[PDB]
Amino acid sequence: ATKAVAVLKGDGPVQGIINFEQKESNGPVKVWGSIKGLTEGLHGFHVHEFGDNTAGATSAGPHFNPLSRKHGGPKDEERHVGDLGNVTADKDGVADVSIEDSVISLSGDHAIIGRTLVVHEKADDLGKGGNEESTKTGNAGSRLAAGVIGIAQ
Amino acid sequence: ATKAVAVLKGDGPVQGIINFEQKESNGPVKVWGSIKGLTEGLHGFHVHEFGDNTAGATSAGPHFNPLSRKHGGPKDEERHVGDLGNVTADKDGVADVSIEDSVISLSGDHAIIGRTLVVHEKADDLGKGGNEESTKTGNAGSRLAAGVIGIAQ
Repeated sequence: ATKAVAVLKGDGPVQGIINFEQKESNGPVKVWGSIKGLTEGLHGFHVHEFGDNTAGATSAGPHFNPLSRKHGGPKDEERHVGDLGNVTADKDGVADVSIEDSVISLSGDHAIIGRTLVVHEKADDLGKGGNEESTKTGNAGSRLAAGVIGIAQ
Repeated sequence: ATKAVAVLKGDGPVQGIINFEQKESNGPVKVWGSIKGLTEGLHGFHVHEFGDNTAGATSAGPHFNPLSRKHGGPKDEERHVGDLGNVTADKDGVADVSIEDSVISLSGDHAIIGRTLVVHEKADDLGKGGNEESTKTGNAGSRLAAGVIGIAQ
């Protein structure tokens, strides 16, 4: 029933399109698409609380974390709602995404419609990097590309 | 209060930032901001049903019309939910937007959050254009700039 999409865009080579689908409001959200222009390896993949309020915004903005948990991996009970972990780019810089998440939703309090999907500069350390910043952002670094999550055809 | 924001982006010089605010969930939505890079005169200003599912999309898709009405002006009872009429650009090509609307909402089943705000090539004829396309789109023409309506800080 509920379907959504984010077009990932930035001031750079990184671009992609990520689809969200959730057949029942109690069910998982299937997340699939691909991102190109990435450096080989892992890149943080997070939902941030707000849409851009400026042209050519560089900041990622706060993580989507309505329950005020510490940053973790998507498998962890202790995590932000928006903690979707890492996408993996191949040697050509293409990252094909195919995950399922039961913490994000496309409806209700934890709805990510109207929020921002961001692929990050560096790998998300999943809260296990051993410093204060690890429990906030996973040390994923800067926003390479982002898109507001919108309703999809 | 519910707040939203759309960053209107295009290929040409047309760009803008439009804010939405709704003090009461059954009250009017305040729409304000500014658009620049426009030709002097009236430009169609509509909420469309879907967010882009492609990079560099040139088409504004279907109008957001969940109640299946005919196209009209914002003051008409016969209108789409997304029929916000026209904005007016001065001789410097800048349109100061200051609207209030009681058909659109930022919440509920027919919330515009996650939909696309689009500024169009030419004036909306408000359904009074004298052909079939008039009662569908108001003949406002191509999309000049667009943005997904996201949640605002």
